[PDB]
Amino acid sequence: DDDDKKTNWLKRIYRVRPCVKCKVAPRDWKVKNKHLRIFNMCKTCFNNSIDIGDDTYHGHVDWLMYADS
Amino acid sequence: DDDDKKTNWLKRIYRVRPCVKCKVAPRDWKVKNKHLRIFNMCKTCFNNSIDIGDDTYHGHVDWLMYADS
Ligand SMILES: Nc1ncnc2c1ncn2[C@@H]1O[C@H](COP(=O)(O)OP(=O)(O)OP(=O)(O)O)[C@@H](O)[C@H]1O
Ligand SMILES: Nc1ncnc2c1ncn2[C@@H]1O[C@H](COP(=O)(O)OP(=O)(O)OP(=O)(O)O)[C@@H](O)[C@H]1O
Ligand SMILES: [Cl-]
Ligand SMILES: [Zn+2]
Ligand SMILES: [Zn+2]
Repeated sequence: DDDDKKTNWLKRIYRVRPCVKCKVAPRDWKVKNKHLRIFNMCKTCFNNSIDIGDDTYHGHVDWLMYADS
Repeated sequence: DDDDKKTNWLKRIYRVRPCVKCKVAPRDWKVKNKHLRIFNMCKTCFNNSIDIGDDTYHGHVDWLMYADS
């Protein structure tokens, strides 16, 4: 089933690329109607970046949650 | 840059999962406005499936080509 190919992919994408900053915690993320937005950092590193004044790692990547658009 | 994260991902997704049927040739694919549709089979196995009467591997998965939706 094609939606499952998509879901296993998103499951893998999320598991193997941790927070770009601490390199260990997994990323923050939210559901965005029909997309999964994976943020670049976990919530702790993100809050921290604001406090330290660094916006270098700010961002996200959206993923369609279904096989067909 | 976030679009590059998306592009490298799509580049990897395409490289490491070959045709579901011959398991060696890479998949057929087309650009679909703002999505990349990766088909399940290469063109040769797909044409062949029609000739043999097998629709088991027919399908695709669409991928947003950008980081933001
Ligand atoms: N955990 C995080 N890691 C990296 N960047 C983040 C994280 N959380 C938010 N950002 C980024 O901070 C910038 C401003 O964040 P913002 O919360 O506006 O994103 P958003 O998903 O649009 O939320 P909202 O819809 O509430 O504005 C955006 O680029 C967002 O990608
Ligand atoms: N190379 C392929 N491997 C697997 N399935 C395919 C392949 N090519 C087409 N199909 C599938 O065959 C079914 C009918 O194909 P079709 O060509 O209608 O797809 P399509 O991208 O909608 O093309 P069109 O817009 O011309 O109809 C669809 O499920 C499509 O996913
Ligand atoms: Cl996607
Ligand atoms: Zn972190
Ligand atoms: Zn094949």
